[PDB]
Amino acid sequence: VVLRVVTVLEEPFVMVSENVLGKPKKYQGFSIDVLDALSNYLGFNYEIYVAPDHKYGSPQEDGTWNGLVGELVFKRADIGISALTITPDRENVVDFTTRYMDYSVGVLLRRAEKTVDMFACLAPFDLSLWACIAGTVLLVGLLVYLLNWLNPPRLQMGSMTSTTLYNSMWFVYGSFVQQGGEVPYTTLATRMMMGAWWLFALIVISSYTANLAAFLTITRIESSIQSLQDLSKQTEIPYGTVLDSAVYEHVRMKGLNPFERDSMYSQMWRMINRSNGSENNVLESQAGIQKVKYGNYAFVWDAAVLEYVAINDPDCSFYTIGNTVADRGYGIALQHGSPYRDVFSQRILELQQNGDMDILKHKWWPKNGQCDLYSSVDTKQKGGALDIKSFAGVFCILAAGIVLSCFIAMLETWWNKRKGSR
Amino acid sequence: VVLRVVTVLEEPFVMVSENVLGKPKKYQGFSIDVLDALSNYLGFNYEIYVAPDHKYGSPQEDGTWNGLVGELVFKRADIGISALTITPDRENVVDFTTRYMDYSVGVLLRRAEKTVDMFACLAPFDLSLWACIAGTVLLVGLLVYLLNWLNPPRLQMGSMTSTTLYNSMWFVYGSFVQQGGEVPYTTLATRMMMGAWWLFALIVISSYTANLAAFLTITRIESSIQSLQDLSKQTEIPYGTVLDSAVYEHVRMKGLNPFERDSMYSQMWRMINRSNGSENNVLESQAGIQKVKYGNYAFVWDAAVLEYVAINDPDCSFYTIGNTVADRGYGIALQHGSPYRDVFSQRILELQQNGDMDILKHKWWPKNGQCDLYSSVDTKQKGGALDIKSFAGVFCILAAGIVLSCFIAMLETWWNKRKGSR
Amino acid sequence: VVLRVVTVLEEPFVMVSENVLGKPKKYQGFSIDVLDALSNYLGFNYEIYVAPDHKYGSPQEDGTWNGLVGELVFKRADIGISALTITPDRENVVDFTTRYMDYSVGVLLRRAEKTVDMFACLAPFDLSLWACIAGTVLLVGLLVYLLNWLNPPRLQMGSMTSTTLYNSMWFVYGSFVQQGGEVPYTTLATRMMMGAWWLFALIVISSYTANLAAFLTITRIESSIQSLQDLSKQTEIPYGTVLDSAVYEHVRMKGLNPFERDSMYSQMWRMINRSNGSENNVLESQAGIQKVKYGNYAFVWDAAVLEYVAINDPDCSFYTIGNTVADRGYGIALQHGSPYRDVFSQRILELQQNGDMDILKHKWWPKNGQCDLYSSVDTKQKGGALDIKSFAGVFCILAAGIVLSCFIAMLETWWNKRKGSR
Amino acid sequence: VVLRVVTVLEEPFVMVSENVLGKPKKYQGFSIDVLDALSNYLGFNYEIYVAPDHKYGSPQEDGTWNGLVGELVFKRADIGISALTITPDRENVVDFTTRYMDYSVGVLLRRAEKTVDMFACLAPFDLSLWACIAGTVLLVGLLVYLLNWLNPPRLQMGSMTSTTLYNSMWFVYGSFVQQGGEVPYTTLATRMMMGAWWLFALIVISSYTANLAAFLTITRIESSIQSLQDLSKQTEIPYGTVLDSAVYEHVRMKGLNPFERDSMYSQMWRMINRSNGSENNVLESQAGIQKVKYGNYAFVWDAAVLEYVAINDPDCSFYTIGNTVADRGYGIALQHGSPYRDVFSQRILELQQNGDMDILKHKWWPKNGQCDLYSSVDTKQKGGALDIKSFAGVFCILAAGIVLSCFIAMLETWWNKRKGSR
Repeated sequence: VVLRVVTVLEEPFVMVSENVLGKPKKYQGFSIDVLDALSNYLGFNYEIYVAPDHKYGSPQEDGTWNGLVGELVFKRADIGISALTITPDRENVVDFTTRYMDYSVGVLLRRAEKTVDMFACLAPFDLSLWACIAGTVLLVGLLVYLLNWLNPPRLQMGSMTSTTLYNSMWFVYGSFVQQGGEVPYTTLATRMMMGAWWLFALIVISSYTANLAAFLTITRIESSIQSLQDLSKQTEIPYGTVLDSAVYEHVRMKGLNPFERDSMYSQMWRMINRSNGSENNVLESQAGIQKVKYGNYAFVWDAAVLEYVAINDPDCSFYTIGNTVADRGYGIALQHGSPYRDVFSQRILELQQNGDMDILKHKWWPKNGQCDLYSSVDTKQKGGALDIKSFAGVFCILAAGIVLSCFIAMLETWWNKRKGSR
Repeated sequence: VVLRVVTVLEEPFVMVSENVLGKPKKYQGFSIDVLDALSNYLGFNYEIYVAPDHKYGSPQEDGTWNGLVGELVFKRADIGISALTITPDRENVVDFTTRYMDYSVGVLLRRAEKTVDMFACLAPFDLSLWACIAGTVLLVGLLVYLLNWLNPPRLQMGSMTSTTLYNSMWFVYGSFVQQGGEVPYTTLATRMMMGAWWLFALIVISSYTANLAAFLTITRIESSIQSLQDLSKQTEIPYGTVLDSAVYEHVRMKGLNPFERDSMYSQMWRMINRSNGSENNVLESQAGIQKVKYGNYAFVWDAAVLEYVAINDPDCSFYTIGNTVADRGYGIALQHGSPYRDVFSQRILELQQNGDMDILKHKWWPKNGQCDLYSSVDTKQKGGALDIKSFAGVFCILAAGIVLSCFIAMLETWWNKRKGSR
Repeated sequence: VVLRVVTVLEEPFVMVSENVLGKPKKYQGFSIDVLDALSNYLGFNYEIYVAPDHKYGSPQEDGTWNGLVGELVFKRADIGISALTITPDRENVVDFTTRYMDYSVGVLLRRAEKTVDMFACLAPFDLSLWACIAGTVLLVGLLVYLLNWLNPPRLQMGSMTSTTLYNSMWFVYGSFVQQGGEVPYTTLATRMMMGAWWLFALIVISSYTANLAAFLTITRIESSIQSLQDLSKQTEIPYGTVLDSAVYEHVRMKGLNPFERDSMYSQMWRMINRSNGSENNVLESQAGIQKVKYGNYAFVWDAAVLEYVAINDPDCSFYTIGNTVADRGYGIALQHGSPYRDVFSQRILELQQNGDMDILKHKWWPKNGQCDLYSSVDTKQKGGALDIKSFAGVFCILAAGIVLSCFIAMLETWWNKRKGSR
Repeated sequence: VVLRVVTVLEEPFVMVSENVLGKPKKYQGFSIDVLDALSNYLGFNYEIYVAPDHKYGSPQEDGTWNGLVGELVFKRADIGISALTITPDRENVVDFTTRYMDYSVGVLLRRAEKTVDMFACLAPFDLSLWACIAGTVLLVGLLVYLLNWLNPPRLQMGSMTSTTLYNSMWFVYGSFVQQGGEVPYTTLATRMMMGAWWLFALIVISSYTANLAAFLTITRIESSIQSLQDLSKQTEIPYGTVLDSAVYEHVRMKGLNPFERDSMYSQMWRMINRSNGSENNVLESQAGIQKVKYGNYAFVWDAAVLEYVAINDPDCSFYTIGNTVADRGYGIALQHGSPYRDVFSQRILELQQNGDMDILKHKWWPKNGQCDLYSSVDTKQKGGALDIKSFAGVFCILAAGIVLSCFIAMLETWWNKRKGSR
């Protein structure tokens, strides 16, 4: 048996890899691997040639088709295999096998260095717990003050050991922060209160040290943006696609429908459509990829392609997010009424369900390698010292207290100049 | 136009909707909704009947086929629709439409919460060790007074600075909790004693801070069960499936793969195969589900079914997880060479392209479900701060000390109402 | 082509798979997989039977051979394949192929090394570092005392605040353990001294807390005892082998040579030979394995067999050591002058260099599984809480200080008979 | 008896040792010692000549064998012995003996300076952050006095009832380092500022303890370069091999064969094959060794050769690592059908199992080498305690304060011997 195959060049599905007299002598790629795995079982010989316009094709105004589909409609080639997308407008004129790989829409994003968070000091306790602690300090100072009046100590006559609220609360704060000398309160009530206060304070400060020790070990390669929803919700990074591409038309026709209400699609179209699409789109996939590599941009394209580029960019400078996608799958096209639809399909099924196809897929999309596709940090950082940019928040907390001491010292003489009441 | 449809009664896909004289008269389901969405465009009415042996079908030893597949091979019906998974042995005897819904092996699990322990401050030391420490405090506080009996310093006569029976405890406590200030001991025996007590206290406090920090830093385990690649690693929960099922055979096939790097399937098989599979497997899906409900068990089945179970459980007690087990999907099957195959595939694709298949799917797997189906907060716990409700034990220890020292009014305010006077 | 194969039953190399009509008609195993990999490429048919005495054989007193080698010498079978070990006295009568897998002598042990230890909290600093710290404390107290002689401050004559050597040393210690009151040193020199001492003290106590936290965090992971030599250095765990086995003779022959560059084999033999071998050894491999499983014992045997037992023990209660061994290997024996020697050796080399043999090897010796084969510890830890057994050392340090306070209170009764006065 | 021997020079297997009339009279090396250990038993003498093209090369495109093999194929010599490695290309045309030594792909590396670093306590904070903290102390100590100048307490002026210029620093420092006693300030602004300072102090000290603990716990993991898996998983040190070598071909085969389900060899190939392999690779083994010795490079070759280099390197500058490798080994090769194959194989096995081969091998790879060649990291325990040599920085920080205060005490002896008063 002899078969003539039409293809379109696209990495990593179909590439030329040897040339003689300027003509392609060898093809390779995942779709070529599928074709060869079919040939080695069914025994057919194949001759591959490249479609002249390098387009998949569209229904012409006369009802014909151009491109690879055209080459099938005119029956100039027997079988067409490439990064086709199974769609019913195409199947209306040519047959398709069962899909051998699921299609998906992905985005390519440049990696970035870890941000310097400003308030690493506040992290160990939830931002409401500090309000609970400050309120507990105040309430314990009030409880100490009422305690000293419900049951009073016995004291030196006229001594300031009859501690006013101000002096009573000072001991509660100072003892909380592990400062100050002997607590002057001798009575069993006040001691029994202060010793449990000391136990609370020491447990709080241990827990602070212990949980700061945990952010200083968790902080690793985990931080990333990992969904289309997030990309559609943020606005700092512009995103787009190739103009008039099937991806463009897909995202458009998803987003324009007002009865579809997953707003991610409409937010994507609302970004893409700006200035007739000229704001965020590019003429070519390579231009988009380079714009991502050397600018603030993200490129929306075939997830399989972008994952292949991210795996085979030697810098690991890109990262990418994956998505579960239906309605589309790569497959093999045939002339309408061709019998091999009922010959290839069962072998494609055997390959998928035996797991044999997983070898051919791994051969081009390796499960592990140099580049961790779903992680985006300065991965060289095992750990580090605390920088001035980092610990800034605590110098701010101090400078705020300093400001409040300057305010009070300045104000106390607007008090002192009240009425002459020295 | 009239077409004869064979079906198999199966959860969501095909279920009864009307009964007369105790017998079913009509059917409903997601597959029924797809069949009607086709019929209302193509205009054909249909007959439906349940296959006489109530199973999808299998090849006989004579090479014929039983079940609904048998009913298609013998041309007893025009069209077959059910949860009929596409497989190559079936495509060798019947023709399949393009797959309209994706297959997936999933698991049903009972919830167990991510909430922090009520008393997480107790964790660093065993409840018996806290008792030993408290007793050691009380011992040192008694010993210090028996030591001070033999060895009085040449104190000033009648000075309040004398080592009273009472303050001896208060110094040993306030020193242990790192707050005591100066200790008025000058003889060698008791400077020795307090110095060794300060060493013991500092070592205890450091070990508390350290093993709280380690108990916090151990936090990774919240991520331990979120996919089959993770469920295949744990061993606390045994998992299994229905015996003689296509799911069991699939687990067997992928587990016996000589070269698959995804050892997940091998670790599944290493548990499922125990005692010829009789240890962990069940004969009924409802038996599996309710064994998970009433005991420590995990049921492995079609994720499409298990998500419906998780949605419709009136207690919302379950959650479910399902990996990207692709390369299979549900399809409508037809007799060899039936011309409706291409027109059906055409319209099924047009339905998926429009998103009409998403709208239909939402009728049976509502995305905005009545209750949570997947999470008990996300991985955020593997990166969270110390919330109020995690610390609450320490506020109870403080509240207990407050309430005790307030109840010291019921000792001392009553008593000093009766000791003569205030 | 038809060839007659003799084998000997041994797991997992050669095993029966069904007692068809009560006879061992069907066979399975690693060497059966090798035999099939040969047969499928070379096309020869084969027949298998089991040697009558289930022994490999020995050179008889008449110069004949019994066992499988006998069955080759008598030309009763064409091929001998088993867990047979290539040796030159065997090669003296039958030819061997290239060895397809390297032999090894290994040891099987139950999991051991309970994680309970008493000086756990003393470990963060090296044993000499505590001597350095206590020396630095003493030297700093001496340097403070000599510093205070060069110039005195504006003291108060005869006041209790005066700083002799004894008070100076006490201030230095109490300020180190963070229990000191106000330091009375006003002079710029002695202030600068105490302030640098305070900075040293904070850095010591922080480093202690940090390294104790690290040791608690990382302990229990690494395990210990993973070498045959060091397992032969100790004697608390008895070890042995099957009497008169090839392992026994091998260890004897190694150990009895005093000119060997390592005494370790003599240290093995001087254990194995005890009570004429009856002290340790066992009659059967299964009896050895059970004696290990239910007693304090270790069994020395074919490492691949012990590894297969450890892998297939459902409890995974054993662990084993993958000792590097040479000079021996498993191979295929043949009648002298058989032409298949070259054909088999050629195909074995092809299978080895291609890596195809590793597919057959991993099928029986899985490189990964639900448990680690080399981890040896009885972990016993899930909560990580500290207990009375572990923290014992610090109560001992306190009890030693208590003892010395008691002895000093007693001692201030012996001088005190004789002081002149108190 | 005489047999002609042919060899290829390769250290340390075969080298020249004497020359007469410009022709090689004697040879030396481990393979020469094996050849002599055979000859002295079998009694045959030999003449050794070097093969004219000095390579093991694969056969010509016409199927004739060049190289050391060709001299056997054409029966030009009787025995071939060299670093010739048994491979399936060769036993098809010549007869191999059992391999007398195992083959192994190894790597040569240069060991580190063992990091004599005193910064172990400087690590938690950046070297500029310590300057910022010191400046912040000096500011707070100056501000406290410029605050106290505005508003004093209602107490006697000109005495310690008002804040002194000097003690302000001593309170701010001693409160920062927790040894502060009781701060004497009682006005609102100064209790406010000291309270904020105590909060800043606690936050700083806790962050120091935490990030020391994180630096210690991120250390005591990441020092693991001890195997080809570790060296291939890392990407910080580049590695390469000699082109046109069986080592490169082996890395190519294991890297491209998809059934090698271990990532190690794939990531080896992905490093070595940079820039068409022209980037990392070399044309000479000496060039590799020198590139390791004088640059950041690792050289992949025969572990026997690299370990011989590591042993003989007079500087002890190298270290070496080698994988547990099989499927190849060095062997003695003979003319096809030569009868001596059996007698040689027998005697080689006798030498191996007697341990005579260990004694011979020790002549060229001595165990008691002049250098430590087997680890890139310390042999300390799995946890690692803090030590004198790591803490030495803090004892230097203390020594600086000692020396400074000892100097100040000797300046003071001018001031009061020069005023005549304190």
